[PDB]
This record gives sequence, structure tokens and C-alpha cells, in this order.
Amino acid sequence: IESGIAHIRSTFNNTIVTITDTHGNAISWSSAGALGFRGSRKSTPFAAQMAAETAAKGSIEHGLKTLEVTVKGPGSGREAAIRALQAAGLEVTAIRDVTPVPHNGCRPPKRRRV
RNA sequence: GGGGAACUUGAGUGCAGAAGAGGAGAGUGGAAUUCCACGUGUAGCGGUGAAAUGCGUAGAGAUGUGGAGGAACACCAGUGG
Repeated sequence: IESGIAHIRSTFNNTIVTITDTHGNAISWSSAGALGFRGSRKSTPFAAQMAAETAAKGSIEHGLKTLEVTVKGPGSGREAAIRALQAAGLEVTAIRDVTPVPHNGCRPPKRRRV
């Protein structure tokens, strides 16, 4: 194939990266536990460095070149996929910070020390 | 203190304005959470000081559309009303 977009979710634990179609259909995906970062090493920028490259190898298997990266969530891997996937020979076109922003939503859980 | 009579600053009324998340009522949306239907897609995601229980080859998580349903009403937001 030729074109697709790239979803990245970089939470406090995981850096989950999927390469999907432009109209939302998956091709390849990986994360830190997919490579073998077993513990709480999953949030490191080295983990998103390794995880984005392995998913991009499945894109070369399907030959798509153009990307469209949507960053979702607070973490550390939002810079690493820019460092990885641009160096992966793939065309990074647009970068969004689409965190799903609630207006008020539902009430969050308690603070961790109450 | 009581009675009789006046004055208009106290307080009130008219009139002319201006501000407002003041209350009560019936209705209205918009993101977001989950739930479920399904496509696409594979080995884990989930979580911590560390890790496990829980969830997962019966196809999760991520992702695309669609559906129900509730409650909360970002931005404006300010020793601001």
C-alpha cells in the first residue's frame, strides 16, 4: 500500500504505537512490552525509540510512505517518535497533540495520599 | 415620657437607567468516560516504590464508524459577579 496514519499513545506506563490506514484500519503496531521492556522501563524515551522502529518495519512490509502522527496522552515518547520515524525514512506530515480533553466529564479518582 | 401642629436629611414610594453563575420550572445541545454492534488488526495490554491479582487466542489493548445511557457542565475564570 501507499498511505496511512500513525497513532501514538504515550501514557505514564506505555508507549503504544499503531500504524493504521488514513480511514482507520490497522497495519502494524508495537510497544515496550512488545519488545521486552518488562518493568517500569516502558515510559523511557529509549523504549519509544525502539518500539516505533519495529512497527515501522511492518510499514516497509506494506510499502506505505506517508504518515500523519497523532500524539495522545502525557508521557515522554512524543519526541521519540519524531526522532525515530523521521529517521525511519517515512514521511511525517502532520503532528497533532490530540489528547481527549474532557470538558468536565466524570469525576477523577482520589489523590494518592488521602 | 404624653398630647397638638410644622420641616425633610433617616427610612420608604414614583420616575429614568445600569449590572448580574440570585431562585423555581419544562425543554435543548457539545466534547469525554464506559458499555455494546462491527470492520481493521496481533500478544499481550493493565498497573506500581517494585510487582502481582485482575483482562486476553473465546481475539483484549490501540484504532474506524454506528448505538444506548447517565452524570459532570472545559475554554471564558479574575482577592471577578
